[PDB]
Amino acid sequence: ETQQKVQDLETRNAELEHQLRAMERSLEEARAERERARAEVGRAAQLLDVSLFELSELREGLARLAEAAP
Amino acid sequence: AAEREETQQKVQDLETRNAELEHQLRAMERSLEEARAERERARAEVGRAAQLLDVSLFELSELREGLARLAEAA
Amino acid sequence: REETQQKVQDLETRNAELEHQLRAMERSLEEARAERERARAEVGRAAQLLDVSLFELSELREGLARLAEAAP
Amino acid sequence: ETQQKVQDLETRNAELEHQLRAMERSLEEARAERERARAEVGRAAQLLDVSLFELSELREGLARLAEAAP
Repeated sequence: ETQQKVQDLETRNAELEHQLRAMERSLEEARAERERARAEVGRAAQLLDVSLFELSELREGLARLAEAAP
Repeated sequence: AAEREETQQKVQDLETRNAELEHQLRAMERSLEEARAERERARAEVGRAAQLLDVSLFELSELREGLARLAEAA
Repeated sequence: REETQQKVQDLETRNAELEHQLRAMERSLEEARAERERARAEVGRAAQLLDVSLFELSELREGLARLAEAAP
Repeated sequence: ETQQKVQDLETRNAELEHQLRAMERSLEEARAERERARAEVGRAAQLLDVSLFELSELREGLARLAEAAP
């Protein structure tokens, strides 16, 4: 019955090891979701980047028009 | 009299084809004036809209950049 | 008696001038209207393009909105 | 044999405990981070909502003086 103490700790362990394997899966999921979201964000930035440049050429267009003479 | 008659005519004629040619200009000119007028407006209007757009786009790049920082953040 | 045969060959001159000035002016006004029509069309093309670009930005917007709400 | 299998687990366990309160913590960090990132994202959407509407008016403005034939 301190071959019992032993028994008890062989079980604390297994459950500490069962729990930790629960947290690893949970962490791994968070990192995954994070990557996938950050990338969706970078995709918006890239899109925006391109489409803002075109919006500028358009602005420059209008300005040339406004300041032409006679 | 005999025909000096018929060129004091040829003046008063030319006098009214003139008078006329004048009344037509003072109408062309007024029409030019409303072209120039209208143009000047319309162009100012466009320029104002461009200038507005610029402010609105520079604001949009601060934003691309922010989103960019967010995506890249480690 | 020739005394105003000057005022004829005279008006022969300030008329052919006014004719020239008028068909000029009339030519100015024509290319005024042409410029106008071209400039407006350029403005309409810009507007059209803008709108297509705005419609695109709204989908982008809804996207980001969706990502914000997205609760996992 | 025994006094020693217990000596082993007193640490091996007491170690696994810290290495769990660790994850638990690094996962609370992960979550606090997701909510802060999605909020920034939502703020972008919102800025963007308001600034698009103004862009449309600019637009309609432009359309108006293209059709302004009279």
